[PDB]
Amino acid sequence: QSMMKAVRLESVGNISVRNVGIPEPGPDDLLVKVEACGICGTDRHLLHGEFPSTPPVTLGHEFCGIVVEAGSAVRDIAPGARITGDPNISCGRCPQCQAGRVNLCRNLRAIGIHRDGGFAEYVLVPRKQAFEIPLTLDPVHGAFCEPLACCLHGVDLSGIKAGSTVAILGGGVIGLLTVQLARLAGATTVILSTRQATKRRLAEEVGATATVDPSAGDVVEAIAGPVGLVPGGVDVVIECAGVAETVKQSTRLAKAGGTVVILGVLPQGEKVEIEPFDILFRELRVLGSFINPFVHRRAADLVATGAIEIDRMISRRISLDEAPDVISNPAAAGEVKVLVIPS
Ligand SMILES: [Cl-]
Ligand SMILES: [Zn+2]
Repeated sequence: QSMMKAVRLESVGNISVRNVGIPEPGPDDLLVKVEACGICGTDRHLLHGEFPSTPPVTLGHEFCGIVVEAGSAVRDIAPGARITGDPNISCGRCPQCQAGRVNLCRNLRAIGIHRDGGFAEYVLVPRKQAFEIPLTLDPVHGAFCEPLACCLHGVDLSGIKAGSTVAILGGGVIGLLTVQLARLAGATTVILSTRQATKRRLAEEVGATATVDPSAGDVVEAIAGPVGLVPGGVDVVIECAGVAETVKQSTRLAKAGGTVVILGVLPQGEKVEIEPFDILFRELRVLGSFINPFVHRRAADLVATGAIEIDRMISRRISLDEAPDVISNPAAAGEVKVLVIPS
């Protein structure tokens, strides 16, 4: 019996590396030897039971790798191909799916959450979830397709286009990837707000036209105020931090007729005040953005053509053995994206 290492969430709070069997693909599965799998903030929430999962389960939903076996019914992608996985499996039979809102599937199952995922030497990927990418690519770049796709969906919803002005709240990987996508989509002012000096510097290396530090003063005044960067406000505000203060400020950062996108996850049940008078009289849009419907191929293409800076987003590369400790502890100060490299 051939074995592999895998980072298993045994039950809420209980995570460790175990030896498990190398899985055997069903007729429509690919078996993929993982080249890299990113750690997400969602993985820490999964560990602590703050998002639901189906333990015992191998975590990891931001992965790419080389196909080593194809199921009998797969004629399309052969061993040797590189793929990135879309972890989100929609059912195709519920009212959300039948209306094309596959991200809102009522029966959604996610690789790395309800099914064994990418923090392992090998992972099963149903054919429909596999997106081929070039073999000439850096082996780890494919791991960014999922987070890029989530950000690209948010940028699509925002209406960013040539000449837009944009404020991005939060200096995590989501904020930084959204800086890059804002510029690619045509925004000519892209401002990132974060208290972390290291993240402001990185934002400017990857396309931010300016950055602001919320410690130095009121961000609403610094951006949208009379002597701010963009007096009267920006076209588009994308809240990426999932923090109450910045969700609250987002509408006041937007110009009249502007758009706020809620891309960051604030804790369930937590409440924030809006002013309905202002939303109406300044004709604002407030839009939720959820995961990656119909954007994984575009994201994979952007990675394939080198349109996005990926290397600067990688703060650390770790082994499977190191993953449980990194996931069990809070994100480090200079952490952008940690990649788990199974070998
Ligand atoms: Cl962020
Ligand atoms: Zn469905």
